Amino acid sequence: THWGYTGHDSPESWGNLSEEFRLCSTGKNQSPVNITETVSGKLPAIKVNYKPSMVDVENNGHTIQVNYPEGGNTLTVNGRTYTLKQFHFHVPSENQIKGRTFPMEAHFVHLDENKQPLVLAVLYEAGKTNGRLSSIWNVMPMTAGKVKLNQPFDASTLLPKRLKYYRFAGSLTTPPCTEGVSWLVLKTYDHIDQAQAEKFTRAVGSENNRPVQPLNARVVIE
Ligand SMILES: NS(=O)(=O)c1nnc(NC(=O)CC2CCCCC2)s1
Ligand SMILES: [Zn+2]
Repeated sequence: THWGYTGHDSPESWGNLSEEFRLCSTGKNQSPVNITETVSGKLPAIKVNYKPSMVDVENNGHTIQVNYPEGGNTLTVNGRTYTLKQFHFHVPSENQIKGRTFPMEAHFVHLDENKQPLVLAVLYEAGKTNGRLSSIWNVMPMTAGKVKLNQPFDASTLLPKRLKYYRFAGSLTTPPCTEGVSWLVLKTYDHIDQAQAEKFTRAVGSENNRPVQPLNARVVIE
C-alpha cells in the first residue's frame, strides 16, 4: 500500500493505512526522536570495519538507498558484529538534538547473526559540498529505479574518526514501524551543501522525515 509524507498517506495516518502498519500509531518506542535530556553513561566503543564494496543505488519514491549485496562491511559494539545491509538518507533529518533539525540525516542499517536490527545515524550540518558523497549523487536516479555503481564504494569515508554516540531503543522510521531497533546517533556532524539537499529532494519527491516520536519510558544514554 502507498505511503508518504504529504496528504492522506502521511505519517499521522500510517497506522490506519493497513493492519501491518498499526504499530506506526500504537508504538511506544517509535523513531525518530528529539534528544533533549540524557543520562551520562560509559557506553561501549564502536569498532568500524567498512571497506570498498560493489554497491548499487536505488530510488524507491521514499529515499535514496545504497545496497550491499555482499556482506563484509561490519560494525562491532560490545562483542557483537552487525552487518551493513544498506545506507540511505532523509532530508531534512529525522532525529533532533535539543529541538534542532539538520539539513540531512543518513542511516546505516545493520543486522547481526540474530537478525537484530541496528541503525547507525549520521547528522549533516550545512557547509562545504560533501566530496565523499559525490560518487553517489552523480548517478542518483532522479526517478524510481536501481542502477549498479561501477566504482567500488567506501562507506568508511562517510563515518567520522570520532565515534561518540547517543544510545536508545526504537524502530524503523518508515512503515511498518517495527520496534526492537538499536539506535546509535553520532555526536560528530558531517556536512553537505545546499545543492545536495535540494537534489536528493528533487529526486525523492518530497521531504522524507517522519515527525519526532515521544520517548516515553526510554532513556537516551550519552
Ligand atoms: N528509515 S530507517 O533508517 O529507520 C529504515 N532502515 N531500514 C528499514 N527497513 C529495512 O532495513 C529492511 C529490514 C526488514 C526486516 C529487518 C529489519 C529491516 S527502515
Ligand atoms: Zn532511515
